[PDB]
Amino acid sequence: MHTAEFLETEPTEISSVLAGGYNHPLLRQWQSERQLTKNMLIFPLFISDNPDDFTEIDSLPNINRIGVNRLKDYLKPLVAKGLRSVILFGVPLIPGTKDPVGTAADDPAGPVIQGIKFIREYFPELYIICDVCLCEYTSHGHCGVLYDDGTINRERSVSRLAAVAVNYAKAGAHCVAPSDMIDGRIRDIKRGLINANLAHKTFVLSYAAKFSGNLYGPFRDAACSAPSNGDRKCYQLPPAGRGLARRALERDMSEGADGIIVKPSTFYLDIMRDASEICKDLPICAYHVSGEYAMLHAAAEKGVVDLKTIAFESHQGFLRAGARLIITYLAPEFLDWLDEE
Amino acid sequence: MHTAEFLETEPTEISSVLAGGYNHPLLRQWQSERQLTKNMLIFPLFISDNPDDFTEIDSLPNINRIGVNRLKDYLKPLVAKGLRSVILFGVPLIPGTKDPVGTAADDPAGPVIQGIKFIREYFPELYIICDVCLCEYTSHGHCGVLYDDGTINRERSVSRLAAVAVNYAKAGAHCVAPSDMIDGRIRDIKRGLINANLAHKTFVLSYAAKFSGNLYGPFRDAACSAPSNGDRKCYQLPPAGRGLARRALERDMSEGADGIIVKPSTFYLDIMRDASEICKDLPICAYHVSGEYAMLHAAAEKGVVDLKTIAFESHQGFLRAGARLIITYLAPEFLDWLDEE
Amino acid sequence: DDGTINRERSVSRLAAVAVNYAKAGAHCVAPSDMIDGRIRDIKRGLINANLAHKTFVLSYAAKFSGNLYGPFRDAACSAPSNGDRKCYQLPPAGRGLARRALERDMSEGADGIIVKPSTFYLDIMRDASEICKDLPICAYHVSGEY
Amino acid sequence: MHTAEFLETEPTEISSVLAGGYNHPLLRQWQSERQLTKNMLIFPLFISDNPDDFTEIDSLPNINRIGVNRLKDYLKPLVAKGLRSVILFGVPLIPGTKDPVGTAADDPAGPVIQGIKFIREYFPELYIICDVCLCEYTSHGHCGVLYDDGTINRERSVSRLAAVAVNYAKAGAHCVAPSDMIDGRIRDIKRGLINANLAHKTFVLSYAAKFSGNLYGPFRDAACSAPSNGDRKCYQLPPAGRGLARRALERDMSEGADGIIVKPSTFYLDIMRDASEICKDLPICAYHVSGEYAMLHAAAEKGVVDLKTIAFESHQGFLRAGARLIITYLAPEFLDWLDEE
Ligand SMILES: *C(C[NH3+])CCC(=O)O
Ligand SMILES: *C(C[NH3+])CCC(=O)O
Ligand SMILES: *C(C[NH3+])CCC(=O)O
Ligand SMILES: *C(C[NH3+])CCC(=O)O
Ligand SMILES: [Zn+2]
Ligand SMILES: [Zn+2]
Ligand SMILES: [Zn+2]
Repeated sequence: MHTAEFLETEPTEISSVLAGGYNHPLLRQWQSERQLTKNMLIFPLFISDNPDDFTEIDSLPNINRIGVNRLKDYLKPLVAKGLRSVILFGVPLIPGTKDPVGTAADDPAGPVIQGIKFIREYFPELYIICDVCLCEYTSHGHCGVLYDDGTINRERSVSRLAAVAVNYAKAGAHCVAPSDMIDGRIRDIKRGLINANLAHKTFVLSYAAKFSGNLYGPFRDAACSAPSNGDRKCYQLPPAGRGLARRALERDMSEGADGIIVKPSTFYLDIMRDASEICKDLPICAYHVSGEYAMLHAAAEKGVVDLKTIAFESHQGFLRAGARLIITYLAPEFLDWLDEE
Repeated sequence: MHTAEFLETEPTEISSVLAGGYNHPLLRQWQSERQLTKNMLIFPLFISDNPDDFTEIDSLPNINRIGVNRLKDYLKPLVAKGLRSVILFGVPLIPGTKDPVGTAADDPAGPVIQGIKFIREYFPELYIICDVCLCEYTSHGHCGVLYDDGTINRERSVSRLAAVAVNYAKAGAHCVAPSDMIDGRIRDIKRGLINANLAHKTFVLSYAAKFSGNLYGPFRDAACSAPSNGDRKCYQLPPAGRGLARRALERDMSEGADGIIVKPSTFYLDIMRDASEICKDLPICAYHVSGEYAMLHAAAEKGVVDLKTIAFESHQGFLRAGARLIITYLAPEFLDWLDEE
Repeated sequence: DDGTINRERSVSRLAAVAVNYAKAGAHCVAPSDMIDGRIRDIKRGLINANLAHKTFVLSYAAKFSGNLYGPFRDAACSAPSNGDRKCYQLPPAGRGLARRALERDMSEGADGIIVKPSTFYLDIMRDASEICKDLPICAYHVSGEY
Repeated sequence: MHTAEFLETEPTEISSVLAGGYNHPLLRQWQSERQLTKNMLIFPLFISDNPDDFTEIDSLPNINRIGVNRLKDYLKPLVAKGLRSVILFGVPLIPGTKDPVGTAADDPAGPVIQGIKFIREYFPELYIICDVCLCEYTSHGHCGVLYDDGTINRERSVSRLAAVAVNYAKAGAHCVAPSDMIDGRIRDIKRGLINANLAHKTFVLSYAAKFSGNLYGPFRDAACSAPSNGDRKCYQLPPAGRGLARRALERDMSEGADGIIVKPSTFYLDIMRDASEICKDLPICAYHVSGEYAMLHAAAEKGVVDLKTIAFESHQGFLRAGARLIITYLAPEFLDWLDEE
């Protein structure tokens, strides 16, 4: 009948034997080129012009639109658990705010700058990052200033963005993160900070490789940033554009970025590895975007994976691929989990 | 009052201007270093020893355990839509099959070899890949033969695996895909095919970088491959082990792999990029595993993403990262979609 | 008999000691002898003893001779008898020899490497970070440095 | 009972055998990629505006603050033992010297320029290097000119530094060594030497990688350069900043450095190796700083190490790491020791 056949084998070659390096729990930690720590985390905040706001963004599980009067009580526990950094997005809902050139983006009475002043006053040790763009402030929902045919106007757009970024830094932001993907905007932002005598204390964290695709969903609600007039494929990178992403990384580093962000993260880990070579002397940041985070939550409550397990697997994923910073909506969860681990 | 500030800007530098390369639909195709085609797809089949089986694997949406009498009617439409390759997994349910050394893995009456004979007879132009391992055939559910303390026995395990692989090739498999991750098994499998005069017609497709983690869920059901006695962390690579993965890629190529598989895929795209350098002269394959595929389905029916959109985004992801082959449960969907695209 | 090291018996003896520690329950062996080829034999011994799959070989692949070992010799009563350890400890200027020793021990089965001493040899750690980029690199802060 | 076990061994592999290259005293010299010679040494001098000064700097064993009338008798034996180079630091103690913009840094009556004129007259074959900075000449003790909030003013600072450096070269310095670490100062210094027709005979030796930390102690006394208003962490590099150091090396070479200094030395040898690649076509200099040198002396008189032995070990360390020049307070000792060795 049928029995187990065993082939005649040669002595073991040393070259074959990898197992001595990962047979114990502590070893699978020795095997990581970087470990996750609390100060690596950056938590997004969506700031309302309604100062009493604390509204659920139904598309973005466990995250709300908060106003300045409710921020202190929100951030206090977070800071106590070790949160070191926030990335501000403003969501101004008061009618008549939005205009073709994003005027309210750097309105001193606006949610972002008020947010910056609040946080500097009440949490002076908190590192403040501001998203720099016009899409939450424009009428058409696009990231820049447009010509009449609805295409982006590079020159006015970047001239406007430089202004907004410097104005955030003037207000007290420690770092500006331009998310517009419009050609050459980092040069102009850097030049504006230099002219304003702020380049020596403002970190330019460029979304240098921000891709177009199906993972932005939950955010647009969180920011009411739904476009008007077509899609953002003419400046967001196309998912297959590795070459364009490599050139964008090189470009933004040349134009003054102190750091770079790759967005989305899990679906673009190879681009993070690319970045780890091109921008080896710069901090690389992963942005765990709303669709990725929401995907994890859905699969979890469907029983496909465990939330905390897949959270650690994916965020360890970022560090493996070369990131040393992480923008994530699971930051509250990790400030808890990292005490145990 | 507050008006839009525009900073004084310099003339545009040519170095800044990337947009001329991706302003049109056809360009975002010109920008891909590889495009998805039908012959890149590899579809898994789970073959039952019940020849009348066509049972839903509830954890793996739209995929079933099929028996040989139902295979012809299943594969016929698939081949007609262009399917060129299958990867066989056997799921023997007849009691008393499973034994400590995986005896039934290469049982000529078993689902795999019967599957191989059926497919060679009825679909002679179909390229047949067989998963090579012992976990579906053992009592303890582990991928190899174990010592008494329950650790893996490298020597007997690899001696057994070499045998199974050669026996599949003797039966008519065109390609063997060892998924065991046990040190040096590719050398012995290659040596066995050479001794059996089959090395010249058998492709060795090594799971050279197969990682441990939370994404295997739905499969274990599909294959009834749930472990017994602890976890597979002592041979599956640990999620952070980039160094170990790089060494495993080099090793399996040195030991005779004609191609390599990275598994899982989306959560490990950086490893695919790593592989694209180390194994630049070899075909690289992505395995879209049951948990990843099930995650896409869940998020989709939750409204987070669109199924076909995120399917193309992720599978384009594999090609961008350097894969030129794709094992995926969405192969039926893509044989349809690629006609349009 | 002339007091030089005997490579063959030395390494045959070391392989034995290392495997015996692993047999006793050590998770990792760290050979600090710097005698040519000892990692191959230790690896081969663990393989023959069926322990290579659970024993990490952490080689002192770049251990240098010099003035920083002082306090240890007391701690271990390891003061030499018959000359110095310059014929196997690497000479402080031997960057080339250190690079070759790193490559060699990785080829012979090290799962990890140690550079010793540490602060005075940081450039060798950087060297190691390239040669042994896929392996854990360990610094030993030795008794004289501390 | 317990006897010595010897395992069965294989024949020796040639690949294992390194020992044939270092079994003799002469070989451990053949093994060095560079040997220490006398002309590699650079000796610091701290020049007093009291011309009769010869005051012990208690924190810096065996080194004094000397005035011009005592310099000839000090330098004469040194030159006779082979000293080829000095690096001048001025320590002006006459009250009312120090002012917010470092006015006295290039005072023709000041210790540095007087020192330059003395040495050119009395030791015309001596190569003169001058430290270029403002910290010994300012009221606040900082290395540059500051805005009102106490941060550094890049533009005036570098405009001032360029002036000081050119003025030293005008006085007769052969080399300028800017130690300020303020962004872009090498460009302006180079441009100033070019405009003054001195770029063709003035070596720019940039402290391109000068790190912040705990090793500067003994110097601050030697130079009375103790800060006022916080710390120098906003321009000195942070100890972990390898990326910033690599970029600073590239930058200063691009801006005109003919050579670079890494400071401190022993605790930063990996940065010297980094520099040996980035600046492979430039002389690399190690600065053995006051805290490192004082640490050697303390450990020595505590019996932990032997002074001459650890001196040769560390300074050989610099050459191994890629330096070919050494600024050190042990230069008197080595001019003696190198005759024997
Ligand atoms: C990106 C804004 N710049 C964030 C999108 C998201 O969903 O997280
Ligand atoms: C891997 C079997 N070798 C497949 C796991 C899955 O879920 O697809
Ligand atoms: C090395 C023993 N292998 C340790 C020496 C010391 O002083 O730490
Ligand atoms: C550096 C002055 N640029 C010297 C500091 C020391 O202590 O040697
Ligand atoms: Zn935008
Ligand atoms: Zn298996
Ligand atoms: Zn200074």
